[PDB]
Amino acid sequence: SEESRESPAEHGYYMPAEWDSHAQTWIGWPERQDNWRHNALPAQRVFAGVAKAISKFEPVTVCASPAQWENARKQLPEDIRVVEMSMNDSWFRDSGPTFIVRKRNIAGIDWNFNAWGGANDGCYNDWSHDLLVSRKILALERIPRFQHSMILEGGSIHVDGEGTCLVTEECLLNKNRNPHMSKEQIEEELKKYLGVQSFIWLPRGLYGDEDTNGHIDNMCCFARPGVVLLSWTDDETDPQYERSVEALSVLSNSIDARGRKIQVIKLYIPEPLYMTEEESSGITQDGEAIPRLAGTRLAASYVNFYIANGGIIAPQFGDPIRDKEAIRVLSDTFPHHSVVGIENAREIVLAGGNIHCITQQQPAEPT
Ligand SMILES: [Cl-]
Ligand SMILES: [Cl-]
Ligand SMILES: [Cl-]
Ligand SMILES: [Mg+2]
Ligand code: NA
Ligand code: NA
Ligand code: NA
Repeated sequence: SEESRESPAEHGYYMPAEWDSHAQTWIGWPERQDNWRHNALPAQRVFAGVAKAISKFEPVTVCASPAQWENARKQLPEDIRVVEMSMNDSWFRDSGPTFIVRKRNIAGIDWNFNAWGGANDGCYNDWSHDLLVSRKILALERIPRFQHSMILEGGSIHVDGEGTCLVTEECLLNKNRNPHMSKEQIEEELKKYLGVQSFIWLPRGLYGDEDTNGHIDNMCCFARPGVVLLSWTDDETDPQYERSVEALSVLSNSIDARGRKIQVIKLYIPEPLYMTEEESSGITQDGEAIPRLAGTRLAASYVNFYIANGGIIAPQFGDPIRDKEAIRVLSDTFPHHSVVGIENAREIVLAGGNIHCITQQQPAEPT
């Protein structure tokens, strides 16, 4: 697939910050038995709970496969729209479109996609349906579409809506993504497509986040211009510690696109979590996806929350201090939003991501 003849930036578009006004949220529906234990049922109920929480703030559409449409329609309240859509898995932060707006005044970017690392390093062996998800979503809404040839997922990029793009090297410079492109070329395309002017490159993402090779959205995100929330631990024996300290070092020497120094709020990860034998035993091995093994360190961070209209939808991992700390810190950081916790978010992390990874915001169209 080739590139649109003109970029978003050439038409005045840019990607707004996640905390700007939404028209709705898009979410996919999990099903594949070699990624979601017990026929996906525990995860489906958590997805449904996330969708329902977001629906209290703004409209939601859930997309479910032909096989699943009736199941999703039963499991979701009636004010959530459910539409039929083929997909190889349910991570719409990554396979869905990255919306852009201008002051038609909304468009969507359809990045190329390879299941987070392709034939030799990706999470499953067929992403043919996933390749059409963005086209189908934008067609459903009648929103124009820019197409890129470069591989990218929405979970790998974060913006402040003021010209800054926060990314990780571990992901976007990985040879499993766009090995034909340099760092500078990748920057130029993101300027052209996101409407950004400058970058903050963290070297690495969250420890344990092998699915995505260190997506930024599981490591660090903006809370508002000039302020980030960073996954943190004080425990020097956790391999997360050296990643967090290194990110802190970079951020505390970083300037945003408008010349601000970055202030960092630490958001402590839960006490380390590991997949149980009982969890792993509910997952099939059909030779189509990466294995899910007992003992794996879960890539769990409260940074993988989602911002909706007046709501923050945050994971809860069962940790008897870090869950409530995360709710408090987020409540203080977003004092005009209601902070909602989602219990059993572990069910999503077992499969490689969390709340932010299963959502994709559709901005309100400026008038
Ligand atoms: Cl209800
Ligand atoms: Cl400011
Ligand atoms: Cl694993
Ligand atoms: Mg795409
Ligand atoms: Na892991
Ligand atoms: Na990967
Ligand atoms: Na063990």
